[PDB]
Amino acid sequence: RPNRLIVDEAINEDNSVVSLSQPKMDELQLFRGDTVLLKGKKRREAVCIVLSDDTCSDEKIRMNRVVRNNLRVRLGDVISIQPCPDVKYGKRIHVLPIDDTVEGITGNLFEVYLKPYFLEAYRPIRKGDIFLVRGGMRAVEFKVVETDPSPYCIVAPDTVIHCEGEPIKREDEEESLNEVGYDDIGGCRKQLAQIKEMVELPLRHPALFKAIGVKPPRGILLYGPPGTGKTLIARAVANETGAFFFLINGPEIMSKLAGESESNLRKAFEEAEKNAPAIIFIDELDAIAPKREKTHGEVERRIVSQLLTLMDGLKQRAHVIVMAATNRPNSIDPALRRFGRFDREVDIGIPDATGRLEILQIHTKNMKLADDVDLEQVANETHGHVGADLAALCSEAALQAIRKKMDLIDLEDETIDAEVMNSLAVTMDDFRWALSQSNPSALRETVVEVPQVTWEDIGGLEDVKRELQELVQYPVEHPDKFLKFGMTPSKGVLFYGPPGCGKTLLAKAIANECQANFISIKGPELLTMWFGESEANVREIFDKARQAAPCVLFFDELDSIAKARGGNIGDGGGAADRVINQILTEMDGMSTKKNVFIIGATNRPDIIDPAILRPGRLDQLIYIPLPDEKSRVAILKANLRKSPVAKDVDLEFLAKMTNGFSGADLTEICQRACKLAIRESIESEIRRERERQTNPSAMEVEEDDPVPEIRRDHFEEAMRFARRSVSDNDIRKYEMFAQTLQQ
Amino acid sequence: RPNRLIVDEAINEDNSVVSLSQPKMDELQLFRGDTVLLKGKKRREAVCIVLSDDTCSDEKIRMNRVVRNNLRVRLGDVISIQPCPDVKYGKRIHVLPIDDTVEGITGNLFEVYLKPYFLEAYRPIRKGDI
Ligand SMILES: Nc1ncnc2c1ncn2[C@@H]1O[C@H](COP(=O)(O)OP(=O)(O)O)[C@@H](O)[C@H]1O
Ligand SMILES: Nc1ncnc2c1ncn2[C@@H]1O[C@H](COP(=O)(O)OP(=O)(O)O)[C@@H](O)[C@H]1O
Repeated sequence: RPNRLIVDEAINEDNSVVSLSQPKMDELQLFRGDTVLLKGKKRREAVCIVLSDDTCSDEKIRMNRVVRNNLRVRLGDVISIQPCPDVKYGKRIHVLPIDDTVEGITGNLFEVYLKPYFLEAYRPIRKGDIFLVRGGMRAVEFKVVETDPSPYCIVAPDTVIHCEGEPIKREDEEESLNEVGYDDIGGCRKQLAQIKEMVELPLRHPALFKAIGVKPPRGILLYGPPGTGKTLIARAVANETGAFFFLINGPEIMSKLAGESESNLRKAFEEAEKNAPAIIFIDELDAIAPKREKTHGEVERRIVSQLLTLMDGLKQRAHVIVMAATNRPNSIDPALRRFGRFDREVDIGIPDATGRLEILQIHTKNMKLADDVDLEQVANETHGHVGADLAALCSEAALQAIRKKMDLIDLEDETIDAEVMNSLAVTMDDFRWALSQSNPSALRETVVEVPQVTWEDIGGLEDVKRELQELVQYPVEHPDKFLKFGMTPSKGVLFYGPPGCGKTLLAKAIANECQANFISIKGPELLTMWFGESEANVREIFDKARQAAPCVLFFDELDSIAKARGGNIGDGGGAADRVINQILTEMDGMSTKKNVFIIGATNRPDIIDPAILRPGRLDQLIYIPLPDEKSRVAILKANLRKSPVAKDVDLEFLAKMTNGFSGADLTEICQRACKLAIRESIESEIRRERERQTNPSAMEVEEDDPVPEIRRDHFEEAMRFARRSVSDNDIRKYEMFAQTLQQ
Repeated sequence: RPNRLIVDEAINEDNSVVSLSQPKMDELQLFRGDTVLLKGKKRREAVCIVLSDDTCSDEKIRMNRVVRNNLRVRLGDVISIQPCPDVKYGKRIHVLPIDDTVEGITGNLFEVYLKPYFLEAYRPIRKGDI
């Protein structure tokens, strides 16, 4: 490609001149005084006059700073140059000065600057061009916004110009089409990777894709909670690849006037057809295309059918990609899912802890933070937040810093503007306040994320860990052996044992080891979904588990069904069987292709419905015994991290003494010890408090407060309240059931 | 300039009271009951009587609504305060009610309103105020 050209410094200072080398000049067949089109980054064009220069190298183009600013490039970049012999002479232009160039001028710009520069100049101009004018003592900056014809015109003696108007701002707010590259997205690595994978080819290289003869995608759905940054993803992709991003808003299209709404939508599609590889973004799709039964009037049906027709009318045409955003996948009319229409579904989920840290790191860029910010805990204590909430949090933190500072009787002379932000910072207290006065918007949304509990957190249980890593790790890492040998891997494991032995810890540990998502369905929700809603909820939870593979779906307190079934009511039995039967039907519909692992946990195995325990469904049964000896020491050490452990004492004898104790009792003892220590510390502090009030000026020197003396005596007093969580007969029942299992 | 102060909401609802902190009185040698001269925006002017109050901050001045509208300033702005000891007892006063406040009274306003309000008050006034 003999069009790519690296940039270089220019010799002459004229605005509309670039120096070209003779070999390229003859190669490209250019002549003196001609006009060419210069294309740079961020979709910027430029018109110039080609000039010859032997000094400039072939690979380098000599060009000045004004054109570099106009094209938004820098030294060492690449700019393509194309001949432009079809330039049309202009007839009228509009020129306006920038805001920060006419301070205290108060004169007519037509004769002082415009007339000397534009006489016999023949300088072509284009929209968006920023150029500098040198005159008496100030460098006047001018902006050309209107021309005829547009955007190509040439200054001629028989032309009329006008410079009457208010001094326009620098670039107003036109930062979106220059900003929001890939540097402005955090915590969306996989989704962004998929979008880049499946969109780069149809937008970057259309000719090759046409030549191949393969159908491109024609629709992509981005569904997620509001404020997670979907339109920002679309804007970033369109602005990066290079296209004609053309946004359509839902509500504005809806209520235009009576029956003329579809005319605007058709005009939008027609405009996008004519104007090169472009991306059409439809926002709030559910607002215009809800479910068919939901619609009551007739205009809505007309709008939906018009959208469907215009979608099916995209056969070949050009390289147009349609992207839509919606809140809930089932809220869209199911007719908008056939092949040819929206078919590819991408899920933008709530950010996780690392995602929250990345978002916070991105946003806190203009602010000059103090040397006390440790955003790790600030991120990890904000579960249930989206991007917009974090942006609002940063804004409120800055405003609260202003509040704690104030313009102290500072007369607002506009002089105190730059030292406002360049004197201040942020401290923990501001962010803690903002967190306190915050309104999370996620709350009740199922969280999909890799848990952080490792094998070290649990203690002992070597055989059970071995069995789980056997049943989970091998089929995913060495599937070739299973395929060649011809076996079906197991699909479910059921944990049964006395309560509080650490089943969910083990499930989260294996989820962390496998590096797969985790979804927890607790007992209360399962019991709730009896009364009505016995089909939907199960449907979307299984669908979400499937689509985000790999994952380890967890069902806790599975016996609660028949536990609530038995009693003085006997009315949830139909609800019980319907819930269990949707569970069973969805479980049998699984396919081995997706690595979806089901784990159920219960503490009363004698009551579970026997239909579950069949091949294909949950089959393997693993028994979790009570911790013993080394397990007790391991769990005591695991609970013994804290910040204030001091040097402390041995833990062996504590494990030796307790016999018939589960994890709940040990955690209870650990909490009791810390409670006693804190009570002692606070009463000592209060003693110091009223002894200072008794004796003023007694402790003018800042004597050290009592240390974290977590003493043996405090532990021995606290754990004195030792409770036996589990009875004894339950162990016999469990062991009898286990012996019944073995034959 | 340690003379100006920022206006603030007050608690005393009398028309001729202001609330200053004791350090302000210590700095400006301000007693209790003296006559102070208040300058504000639009070149408006009024006089008042200084009263002690510890609730307000040192940089903050508390003042009621009638004086605030007299000075043509809103809360959050700045005013200039100084001692004004050259005031002496007046001789004659000419007062006239506003049109859209006396619709349907038709009585001796002197015995009804002015006599109790001006009684044993020693309220300083300046021409043009309301
Ligand atoms: N990396 C990011 N992830 C999610 N949201 C972000 C990110 N960076 C910025 N945002 C926020 O997203 C907002 C724009 O997204 P928005 O228009 O709310 O999407 P939608 O309209 O789909 O909710 C911006 O105001 C910005 O504060
Ligand atoms: N390996 C272990 N052995 C015993 N107890 C543990 C172990 N690991 C963690 N624990 C403690 O036991 C508790 C387990 O509670 P949980 O597993 O939620 O109850 P359940 O066992 O009924 O699901 C946790 O609070 C944890 O601190």
